[PDB]
Amino acid sequence: ETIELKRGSNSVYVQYDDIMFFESSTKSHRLIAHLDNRQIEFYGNLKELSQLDDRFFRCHNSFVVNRHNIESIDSKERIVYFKNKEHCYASVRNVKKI
Repeated sequence: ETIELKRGSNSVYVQYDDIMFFESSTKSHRLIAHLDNRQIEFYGNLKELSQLDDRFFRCHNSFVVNRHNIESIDSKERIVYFKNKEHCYASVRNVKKI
């Protein structure tokens, strides 16, 4: 369950469940892997990442979440909470499918 996060000159290798979620941001050309203790930018695409494993799920245009690290979901406000206290958002379309 190892994923290579290509950073540029170097890669970081982490386990699937080290990842809370992946984020696309308009402020970077790189995606952001939200790990338990820090964020790491890397080159990738959300669609491909969602296909690596059933636990990964595209819940928003900007986010692919790791279901194994979800603590709770507020379906009304569409907020997804992770074990490390980070959150992301879910679209109306996908919130109930997470």
